[PDB]
Amino acid sequence: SHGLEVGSLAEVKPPFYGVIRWIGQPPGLNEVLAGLELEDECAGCTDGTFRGTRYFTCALKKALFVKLKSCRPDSRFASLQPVS
Repeated sequence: SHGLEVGSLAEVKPPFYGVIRWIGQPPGLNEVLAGLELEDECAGCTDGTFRGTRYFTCALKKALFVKLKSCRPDSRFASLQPVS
């Protein structure tokens, strides 16, 4: 959504911020998910696994899986203009 890819800085509007580490469609779902690596550990978060299956690897308790169509480029950085 909006040309998000792995490595993109994303936002899921209290907005959450994470870097997309994985995009795909787990078995059982009919929608594409983004697996986000968040900056800090979070309660309902894994180390890159979703419903038991591993999709990427990150530090303990930093992986959050959401619907890709719920993601937007991280607005904190979207307005950043370059040097001249």
